[PDB]
Amino acid sequence: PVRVGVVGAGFMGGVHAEVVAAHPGARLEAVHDLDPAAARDLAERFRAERAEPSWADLLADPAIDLLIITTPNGLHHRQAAEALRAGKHVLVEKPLGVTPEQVAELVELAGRHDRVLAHGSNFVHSPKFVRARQLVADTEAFGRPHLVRVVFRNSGPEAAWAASKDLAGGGALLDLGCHAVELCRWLLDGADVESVSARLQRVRPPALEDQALLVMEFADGAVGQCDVSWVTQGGEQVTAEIIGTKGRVEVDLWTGMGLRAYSDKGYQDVWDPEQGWVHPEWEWIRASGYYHQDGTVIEAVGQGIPLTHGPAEALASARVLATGYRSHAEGRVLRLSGAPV
Amino acid sequence: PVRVGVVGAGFMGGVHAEVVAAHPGARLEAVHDLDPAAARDLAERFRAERAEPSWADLLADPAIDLLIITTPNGLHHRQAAEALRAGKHVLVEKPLGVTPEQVAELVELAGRHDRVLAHGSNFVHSPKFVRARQLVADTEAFGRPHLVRVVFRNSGPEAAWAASKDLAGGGALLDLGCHAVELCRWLLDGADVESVSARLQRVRPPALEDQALLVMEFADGAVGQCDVSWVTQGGEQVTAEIIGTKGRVEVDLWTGMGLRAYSDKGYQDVWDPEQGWVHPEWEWIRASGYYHQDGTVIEAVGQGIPLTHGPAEALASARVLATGYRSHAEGRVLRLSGAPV
Amino acid sequence: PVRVGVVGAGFMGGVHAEVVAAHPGARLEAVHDLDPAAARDLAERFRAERAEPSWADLLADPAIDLLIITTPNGLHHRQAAEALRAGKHVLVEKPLGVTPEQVAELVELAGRHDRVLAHGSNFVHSPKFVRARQLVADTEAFGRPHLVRVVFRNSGPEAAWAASKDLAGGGALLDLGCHAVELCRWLLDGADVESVSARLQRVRPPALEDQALLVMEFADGAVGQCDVSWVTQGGEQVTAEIIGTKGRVEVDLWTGMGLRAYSDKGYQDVWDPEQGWVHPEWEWIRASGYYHQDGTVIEAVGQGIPLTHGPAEALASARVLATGYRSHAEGRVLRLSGAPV
Amino acid sequence: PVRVGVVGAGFMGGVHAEVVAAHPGARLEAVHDLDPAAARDLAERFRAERAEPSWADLLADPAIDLLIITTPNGLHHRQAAEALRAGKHVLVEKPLGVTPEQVAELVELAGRHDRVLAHGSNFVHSPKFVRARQLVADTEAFGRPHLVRVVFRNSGPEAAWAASKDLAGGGALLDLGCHAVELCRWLLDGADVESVSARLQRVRPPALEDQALLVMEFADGAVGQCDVSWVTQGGEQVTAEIIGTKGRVEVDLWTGMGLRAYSDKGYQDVWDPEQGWVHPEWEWIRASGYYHQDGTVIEAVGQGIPLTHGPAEALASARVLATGYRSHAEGRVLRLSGAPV
Ligand SMILES: NC(=O)c1ccc[n+]([C@@H]2O[C@H](COP(=O)([O-])OP(=O)(O)OC[C@H]3O[C@@H](n4cnc5c(N)ncnc54)[C@H](O)[C@@H]3O)[C@@H](O)[C@H]2O)c1
Ligand SMILES: NC(=O)c1ccc[n+]([C@@H]2O[C@H](COP(=O)([O-])OP(=O)(O)OC[C@H]3O[C@@H](n4cnc5c(N)ncnc54)[C@H](O)[C@@H]3O)[C@@H](O)[C@H]2O)c1
Ligand SMILES: NC(=O)c1ccc[n+]([C@@H]2O[C@H](COP(=O)([O-])OP(=O)(O)OC[C@H]3O[C@@H](n4cnc5c(N)ncnc54)[C@H](O)[C@@H]3O)[C@@H](O)[C@H]2O)c1
Ligand SMILES: NC(=O)c1ccc[n+]([C@@H]2O[C@H](COP(=O)([O-])OP(=O)(O)OC[C@H]3O[C@@H](n4cnc5c(N)ncnc54)[C@H](O)[C@@H]3O)[C@@H](O)[C@H]2O)c1
Repeated sequence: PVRVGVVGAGFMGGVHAEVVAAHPGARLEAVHDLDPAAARDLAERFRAERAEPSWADLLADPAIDLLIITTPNGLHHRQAAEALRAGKHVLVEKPLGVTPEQVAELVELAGRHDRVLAHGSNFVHSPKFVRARQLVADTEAFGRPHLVRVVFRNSGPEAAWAASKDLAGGGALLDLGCHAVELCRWLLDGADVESVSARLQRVRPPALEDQALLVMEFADGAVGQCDVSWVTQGGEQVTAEIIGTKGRVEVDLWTGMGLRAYSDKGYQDVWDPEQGWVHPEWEWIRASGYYHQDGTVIEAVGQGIPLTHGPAEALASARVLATGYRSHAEGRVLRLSGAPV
Repeated sequence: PVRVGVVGAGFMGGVHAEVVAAHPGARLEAVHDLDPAAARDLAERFRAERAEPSWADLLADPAIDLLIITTPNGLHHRQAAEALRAGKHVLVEKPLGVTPEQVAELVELAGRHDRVLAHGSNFVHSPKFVRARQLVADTEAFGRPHLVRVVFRNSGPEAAWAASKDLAGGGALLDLGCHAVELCRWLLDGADVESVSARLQRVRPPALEDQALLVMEFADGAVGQCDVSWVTQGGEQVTAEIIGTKGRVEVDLWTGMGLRAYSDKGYQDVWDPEQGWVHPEWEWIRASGYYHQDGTVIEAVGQGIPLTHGPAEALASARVLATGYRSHAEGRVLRLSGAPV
Repeated sequence: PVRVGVVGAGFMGGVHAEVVAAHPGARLEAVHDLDPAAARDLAERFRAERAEPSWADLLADPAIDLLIITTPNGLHHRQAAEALRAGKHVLVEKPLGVTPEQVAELVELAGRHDRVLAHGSNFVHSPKFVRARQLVADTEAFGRPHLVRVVFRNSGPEAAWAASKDLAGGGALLDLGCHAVELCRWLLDGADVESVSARLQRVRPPALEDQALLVMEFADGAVGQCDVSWVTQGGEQVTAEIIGTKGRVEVDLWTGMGLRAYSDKGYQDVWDPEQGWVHPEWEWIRASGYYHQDGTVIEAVGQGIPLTHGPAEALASARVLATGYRSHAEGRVLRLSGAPV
Repeated sequence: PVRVGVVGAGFMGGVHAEVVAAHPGARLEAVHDLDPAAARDLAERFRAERAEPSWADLLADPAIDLLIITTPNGLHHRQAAEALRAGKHVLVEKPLGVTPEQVAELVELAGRHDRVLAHGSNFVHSPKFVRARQLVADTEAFGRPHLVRVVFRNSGPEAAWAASKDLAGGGALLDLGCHAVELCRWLLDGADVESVSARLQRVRPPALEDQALLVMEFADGAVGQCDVSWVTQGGEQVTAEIIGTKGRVEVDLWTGMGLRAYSDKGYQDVWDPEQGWVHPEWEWIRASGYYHQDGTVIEAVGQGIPLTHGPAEALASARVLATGYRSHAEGRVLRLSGAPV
């Protein structure tokens, strides 16, 4: 039985807490957060063994097998490192690291300590995305993939820390792009990136990029687009399309639920938009990959099953983003080495 | 651990076998089928303890706690009765009975033997339908429901037995209407039916009805429509709409998955239509309510938790259908007693 | 050049005025309305020769070739009769008459005076509905039609007169049903109605029906449904579906425009809902059949071309509704003669 | 009455012939084509005054006021020049020119001869796109536009000439991009482009690009994407999305018609895909902008009304594409001058 501690009790701490609570092969042992009231809140919502106000004490506890790190991005590196060094397995919310060396160093460290290190690329475990990838891999029907596009848009992060280079490590390209990139590669069966191009925008007044377009050229000839935004109203969008020589497939997470509803007021449990026509959500957490992701990690820690999607894939997406940032600066298409095509 | 035997190893035996095999609180003990090779095959797909070629022996086994009956409708009454008399809990695939007296007799019987009797109204446990119901019950946003419509259409049953009055008990009105009716009433919080009206059609040449419309007048003033068909091409449809004084809720099961795909050929894993634009499916079993339904039954047997949706609800739908059949024959709107409004 | 006068300057007077103004083969000569300020308004918006405050004077004018009657339903009979007797051709907004004898009498009268009498069954001239009918008539692809359903729903008429039996002649069944029925028959190439069944509802507090379901059985075996409502929020709905032995076709007028838009505020020229996700409209008038309808009438008056869709079709739909009203009262399925099937 | 000659009697000659034949303010005088049987055939479909086998004779005819040039792109420059020099007004199908100097030279020329020169940017006159633009220009609802994306994809041109650099002038970027670019700029009220970035692909084996992405940075801060493909199956796509600080607008031409249909066979009048679920089309020519475009040109020639959208706009799009081609070659983001940002 896999004994889990959740580091950081904000939005994603809550998502992971729910999943763990529900997983028969695991137990929610601890909730930690710099703000101890937020940790208590959550230990209670999900019947965690305790709320741990102390980081040192959390790491020292020999009962905890696995930590899930859902703190701001700037902190991932330091805490994942500390947690591995304390002998705990770690799942870190994306971005696993704010730079490729940070990621490389964590992967290296996990090995030293013979630990499972996983990252929060949930959409790659989303049952509907998994299905989508099967269909593109159906060569008779689909042919050779030549285009993949992933769109991730919302009205921006609300936590202050996401506004700071020091705390967030990056703007919308890192927050959302990391996922879009990870998905583009995964959808094409781990395609090798040969070049990267990107432009960034600051749409909102004063600074981190709110909107970005990143484009990858892959070995097989295909091209991948990542279009992400902090600055799009009317509801979170997560979509993808893959186009081949013979087929197409299209995936829609938040408006592909099969539910529409209308009211003047707003419906009790329907985030946003509240009013008029909305697309209520059902099993959002499952649909998004979290149950499956966490289950994989739990099965990995519990019975040394290898991860289907490992932190090497985080290193690749980090290199892509780093190269994307540099491409924007220089106004050029670059190879992963930083060199101008 | 709830020890389960699956009676009838066709299509739905397989669906239920899967769900049981995955449920940590249950074990798939036996698979029975008049055709023993079909039972062997399924015991193997899903690692059942054994294939039981004998019905008497199955009933006599004190190891089996619960039977799931997935045989043709004509056989439900007799086998559920026999199984209850042998002291086994029973989940019967809908229609629970081919007439209201058949249903009544089974409910009575289960009480006599202090047994859990459940029926296969899966859509009522479908997470997206559950969500839909919450929204209609949100009186501030939705207001008073005045119209509910459920549509169930396909290109007709593939098994020969579905062509026979003795084996099927009925045509499309019983095969599909049962579900549509059950949903209408459940979506309106168990609304009482005061009248019923129906017309049936025989679209295909020679006989059981292959298309039907049934309309219910409810106590609170609302009207429910059930539109079902065996004779609709281009893919199974299951949709629902609820309309209130203030709101609307629309639900779409088979084309509310958020996946579209196109090929000339057809995609290896995609039932039908095969070619051109299709709407592939993800977790169809979960989406349809089966994991949740069966979980409720397993929790009901395992720790005497009352069923959220019991066989009383099957008696009501049976009365509605019986009344529907009679209404068509007489050309009139009827009360549940058979009397002409 | 066809010289036109528009009787009644409310909503539909405005629609017809626009169409006429734009038609190269016609001229907008006069606008009449009991309220002369409303007539002046409209003569001005669309550059009509004059506003005519007097009905007697309007009828007497030898310049006017054609009147378009867009007054409340109770008045159609009397004014169409007066206008025909004055030698003017007439297009009457639906319902052409509030009863079948009223319709029969007008058709008879038009003949006496050798006049073109047309009615406002615009959707039957809607280019997208026309296309839909071609596809159903494509026997190789579609097969034999066995089901047709037309849905017409909105949040109800806003003019007071629509609340009065004397002024409106009927509730939602007559206001909306007339169209739905007309469309069902037309979509199936003028199918003969063998029976009719209907239930009506009063959803809003005190009285005319706000919501109705009417069902037709046709000669060829097909069944038609008309589902109409004054009591549906979130935006006017006009949809249709036809299902055959081999095909299906689905038609969507107001959310089949290919435009979505989102705002908090509301967008200047986007009726309703105003706020959140909306489906703006483009060329609504054309899309709805009015340009084509009126053009047919103009071509009929201008160069004695026969009408593609005549006022005989209004007599049939009147008989259907009359029989629908009676069916509801008696609780039975009826033949067009009033006789109980 | 504006007397028109249609140069080139292929697909688009036919589209334009139809529109002209229907326009009360114009007459279809002549059809010319190097292939005189193709010209005869079209003169007949649409009741043209004559088929003109000779180009010199066509230009010399003082009866012809306006030529519509629907020949392959390579020929536009030479024939528009010759036609202007002969004193004829000209509408040239896009691309107006195969390079900016070609376009510039034509604009210059038309001024010299006091002639109306228009180009075939039809989507810019598409009523549904016009509507879309109003909505984005609704600053209260929409805010400041920061992203515009136009997608144009199909399975590639069917005429042989489109395979040749000399005859086509270019691949998919010029054939489709021209329209996508033109739309991006028009949707943002004629926005000034400050930089351009592009990658091209050759998906099909041996050469002209069959897929492209082009990205524009505009003066006001906004970013435009043009995604075009010759190598996308399952049906022509033409879509657009505009995103602002407060709103979004989405437009869909070919699957925003509100018609769906299904058959096994294929429906007699439904291009492609033929089989399974399709999206039949209604008034495709109107919906695409051609009636309105040609009407503007006819009103411009007939009564010297300035064009709402002139050939200056074609020079801008040409500069963008030229810059796009160069950007791909150099691997860099460029200014319109060719200089590296
Ligand atoms: N998978 C996804 O789709 C997704 C979605 C949103 C966010 N995220 C990622 O998840 C992580 C957390 O995001 P979130 O939106 O829940 O943020 P949040 O602001 O809602 O939660 C963060 C919490 O951590 C706390 N915290 C701050 N410093 C800390 C410290 N030193 N030790 C412990 N706790 C500390 C804060 O008080 C806050 O309660 C981020 O890395 C982000 O990139 C992922
Ligand atoms: N709720 C739903 O979603 C849903 C969907 C489909 C079917 N069903 C229901 O499930 C039931 C079975 O449907 P199916 O599609 O699986 O039929 P099927 O043809 O696939 O399977 C029937 C099986 O039962 C076996 N069988 C027949 N008579 C038997 C007997 N007397 N004893 C033991 N085994 C016997 C057959 O050999 C066959 O293997 C039906 O009652 C149907 O109404 C429900
Ligand atoms: N085709 C459609 O889809 C559609 C839609 C709405 C209404 N209609 C029909 O069109 C007709 C008019 O509907 P509307 O919504 O414009 O109503 P409206 O109330 O907007 O307009 C009616 C106008 O006629 C005037 N009027 C009243 N008595 C009159 C008289 N004796 N002489 C002249 N004018 C008089 C009123 O002052 C008002 O200005 C109705 O018959 C209705 O059934 C059709
Ligand atoms: N705006 C749009 O929506 C759109 C759509 C499709 C095509 N187009 C454009 O329209 C133009 C024609 O396209 P199409 O698809 O009709 O090509 P097509 O193959 O259908 O027609 C070309 C015709 O021109 C004739 N022709 C060739 N050379 C000629 C010459 N030198 N003089 C006279 N006639 C000649 C050919 O015999 C043929 O009949 C192209 O420039 C293309 O870019 C525009």
